[PDB]
Amino acid sequence: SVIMRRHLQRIIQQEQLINSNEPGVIMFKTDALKCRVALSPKTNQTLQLKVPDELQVLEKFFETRVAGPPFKANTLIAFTKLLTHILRDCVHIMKLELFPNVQFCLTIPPSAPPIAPPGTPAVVLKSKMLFFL
Repeated sequence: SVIMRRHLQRIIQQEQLINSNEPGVIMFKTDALKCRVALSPKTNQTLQLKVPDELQVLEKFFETRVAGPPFKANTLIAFTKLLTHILRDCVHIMKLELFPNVQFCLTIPPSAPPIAPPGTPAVVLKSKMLFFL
C-alpha cells in the first residue's frame, strides 16, 4: 500500500493536477471528482479513495483491483490515466466486473451495453489507451 502511494505521487508529479492539503492523504485535482487516496483507519492494511453510487462501486474497484496484491505500477498507471461520460460507462462495466476486468468502458453512443461501447484500457506492458469497438 505504501509503495502504491509512492507510485501514485510519482505519477501525479509527472504527466494530472497536483493540489492538496492533508496529513498523509494524496489528492489529485482531475476534473469530474478530484480524488483523495489514503490508507484506512480501521485496518491500516489497505488504501482507499474518496472522490453516483457507481462512484462508490468505482472506489471499491480501486480497492480490490488497482491497489492490490501484485502491487504493480502499470495498473495504477491505467486506472489513474483513465481519470467524461466514460465515468458512467466505466463504472457500469466495473459494477459488472464486481458483480459478475482489467478494462473500463467509455460510450461511443450514450450507451455501454453488453456489447457495443467505446471500450478502452492501458495495457499490461503498454499502458496506453487501447480499444474495443
